[PDB]
Parts: sequence; C-alpha cells; structure tokens
Amino acid sequence: MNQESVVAAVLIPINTALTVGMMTTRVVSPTGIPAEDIPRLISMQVNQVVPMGTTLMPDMVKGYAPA
Repeated sequence: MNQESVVAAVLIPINTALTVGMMTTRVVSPTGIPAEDIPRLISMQVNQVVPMGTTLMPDMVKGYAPA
C-alpha cells in the first residue's frame, strides 16, 4: 500500500510549467498524484506555490486530470 506520489523535486511556484526535472517520486503521505502522472504533469502548470518536497495534488495542477 506504498505507492509513489509526485513530489516537488524543487521549489515549484504557482502557475509554473511542470517538468520531469522538477517533479519526483516518493512515498509521501498523504499519497498525492501518482508517479505515473509525472509524465502527465509535464507541460502543466501548478495552481499554487508548491515548495520542494510538497506532494503534488490533482487539485493543485491546472489543466490537469487523471488517466
């Protein structure tokens, strides 16, 4: 029951295009966006200032959506 969740590998500001070099996978709680959405978050900007280490949420990304 330990699924890797997207984690701001770096200080991700608001309305900031997400990249593969900005996010990361880590077993954080609560478990947010799946590491499988990492490549789905790319090109997508955040709707909030997400600090480095702050789990990425689905309601914390613009134009985002599950798959």
